Amino acid sequence: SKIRIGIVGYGNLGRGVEAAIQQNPDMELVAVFTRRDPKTVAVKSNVKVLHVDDAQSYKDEIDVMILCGGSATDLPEQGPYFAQYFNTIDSFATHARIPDYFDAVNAAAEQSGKVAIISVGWDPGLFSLNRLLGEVVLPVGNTYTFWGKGVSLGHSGAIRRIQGVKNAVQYIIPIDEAVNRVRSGENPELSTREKHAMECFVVLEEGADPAKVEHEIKTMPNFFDEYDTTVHFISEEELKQNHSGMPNGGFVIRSGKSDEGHKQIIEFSLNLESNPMFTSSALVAYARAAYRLSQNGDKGAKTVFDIPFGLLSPKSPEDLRKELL
Amino acid sequence: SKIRIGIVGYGNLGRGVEAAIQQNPDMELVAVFTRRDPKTVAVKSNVKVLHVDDAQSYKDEIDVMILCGGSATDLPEQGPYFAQYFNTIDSFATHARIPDYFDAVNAAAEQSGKVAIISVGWDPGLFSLNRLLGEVVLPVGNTYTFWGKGVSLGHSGAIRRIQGVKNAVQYIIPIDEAVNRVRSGENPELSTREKHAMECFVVLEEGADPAKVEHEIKTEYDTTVHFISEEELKQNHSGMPNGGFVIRSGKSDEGHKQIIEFSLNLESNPMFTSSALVAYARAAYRLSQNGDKGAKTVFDIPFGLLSPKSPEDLRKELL
Ligand SMILES: NC(=O)c1ccc[n+]([C@@H]2O[C@H](COP(=O)([O-])OP(=O)(O)OC[C@H]3O[C@@H](n4cnc5c(N)ncnc54)[C@H](OP(=O)(O)O)[C@@H]3O)[C@@H](O)[C@H]2O)c1
Ligand SMILES: NC(=O)c1ccc[n+]([C@@H]2O[C@H](COP(=O)([O-])OP(=O)(O)OC[C@H]3O[C@@H](n4cnc5c(N)ncnc54)[C@H](OP(=O)(O)O)[C@@H]3O)[C@@H](O)[C@H]2O)c1
Repeated sequence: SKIRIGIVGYGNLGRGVEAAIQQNPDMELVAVFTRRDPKTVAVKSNVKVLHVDDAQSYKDEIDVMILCGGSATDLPEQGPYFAQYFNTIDSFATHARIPDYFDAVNAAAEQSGKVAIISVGWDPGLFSLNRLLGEVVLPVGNTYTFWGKGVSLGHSGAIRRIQGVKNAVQYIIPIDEAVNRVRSGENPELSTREKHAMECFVVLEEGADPAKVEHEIKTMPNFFDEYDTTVHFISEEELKQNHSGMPNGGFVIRSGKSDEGHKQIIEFSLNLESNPMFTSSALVAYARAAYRLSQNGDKGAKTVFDIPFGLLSPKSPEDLRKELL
Repeated sequence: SKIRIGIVGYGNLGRGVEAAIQQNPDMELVAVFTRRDPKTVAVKSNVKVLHVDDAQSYKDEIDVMILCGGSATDLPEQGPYFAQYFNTIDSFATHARIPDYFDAVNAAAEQSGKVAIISVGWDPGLFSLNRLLGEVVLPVGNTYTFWGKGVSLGHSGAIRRIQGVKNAVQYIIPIDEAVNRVRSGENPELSTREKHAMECFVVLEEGADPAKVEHEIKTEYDTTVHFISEEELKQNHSGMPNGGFVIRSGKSDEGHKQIIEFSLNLESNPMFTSSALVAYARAAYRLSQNGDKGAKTVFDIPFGLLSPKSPEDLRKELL
């Protein structure tokens, strides 16, 4: 039969998973599980909308639960909770807390005999796999990760907090010259300041002083003061017209040398019109591998490092060798 | 204790494994096995050089045997042979022939209980993994593979068989415009002539006829033949540089364009491939420790088994 999927949480990732399901005909969406009153939440797919408290009664109805909650607060609770009852996938993205989150999920999943793949997505996720592949294939070398262009919600909210700002969108952008230095094999040391520029689109409150606001943004400790920062004062119409998308991506580059001195460059990049749609497409693919692992009697927390790529595909191992190898 | 590696075949890849072992201090190179008289093959590492007939006797001395032979010429026999006695890695590159190769290796390795990872390298290998990932994450879209600019080792050796060719080096070269159309998200339709050019640098035998040699070379790609001196071929055409691109251009179910690109730029094609074989050798050793057997492809190898670092350390440092 089809692999049965549940969504927990109906935000951008949640919508992204519904859409990915449409691209993965071996998968069926069963229900969306929300913390909000379900009588009140509409979902584009028109499947059953249920409160998170009904989820346990769906244990025999759902093969993999895709957890589409936020990393700061939603996932720390929801990851361990849902891994008690289902195989799970999530996008947990706070790198520093990965080890603690893994341990928490793992406990749950080992107790339940379920597979929980944590931290799926471009970063962590696909960029991670490329960092790892780079260092093993080219052990003598340096890796550089660049992020964006994409919105930084934390920088956008810091701008919004400035008196005289009505609304704002801030973007992190890789610096092309630095990308190019890395591709050349020079192997400089590059900080985050050397790798990215910042660009801010800002709507003033009526009568606000643009010099003062731009001063407060460019001098803000931690957030902007040490980074090449451009500030554009624009209208709400412009922000709505041109800054409503959630584009994202960046680069992963390993520059290394053979033992004889040969420069070898590995470059992996992403250019995404939609961050959530891309992340969620990845989540569904991993869901297929968590289903497979579960059917083989596996259990416990996993990451992208533990998942053979063949299990991501609906194609037979034989057909993969024939078509893609 | 160290992972004990054996090399089978002292050619470009074999020198390349030697070099890659220097970079992987968890591994020790035990011996080079050759079909040539071992007294006549000098190896850079100065490890023991032995004839392939003595390999079976080293069954308990070697954890992974890295098979550095030619895909058409030596691997079809060597791969199944060695997989009777050792965990093996090889670089078998002939895509059309991988199913048969895989079944022949697979039947030896299943019977012996060894792990054999076949077809490890940039393509097949890393490019393959990117083609799979692109289709799995972006099911609606197109995948485009480009090779070069780099020396085509196979084509170069094919031109050297033509009468009146003293020597030659052929290049495969991706057409920049095609790569750029693909990157734009145009999803271009491209013929093979629109993706790659072929460029041959040929040194004629004293006496030969250019027009006859060119005809023989050219008679589906735009292929430019340059007749040059031995000196120019040495100065400017010495390297085995290679590389290429795997791009997946797709769309979300709502129409958003999503592009994934993987690329390589390699000063040494053999050195690179061999660095990959050694990483896989580590994974084969790990699968062997875990009770695994049979033939595997890159598709079957989780990336964490490639690293000498613990799973916990990987999660802390790289994820
Ligand atoms: N690994 C990666 O590369 C990667 C990439 C992108 C994102 N991510 C992660 O994905 C996480 C979620 O991203 P997202 O953009 O989906 O966040 P989001 O849109 O804010 O959704 C998060 C949660 O917010 C709740 N929510 C949605 N709409 C709401 C509303 N109108 N009122 C109140 N609550 C609402 C939902 O839970 P309920 O339905 O239960 O209310 C949803 O599960 C991020 O925190 C990020 O860490 C990871
Ligand atoms: N998967 C990929 O991405 C990828 C990339 C690159 C290459 N490859 C594969 O790698 C294969 C091996 O390539 P290579 O460049 O190492 O080939 P090579 O240099 O031609 O060596 C092949 C064999 O030739 C024998 N040999 C070496 N020097 C010799 C000499 N002077 N006289 C007689 N015999 C000699 C050696 O075995 P003995 O020591 O037993 O004589 C060696 O194993 C190619 O066929 C290609 O398909 C794969």
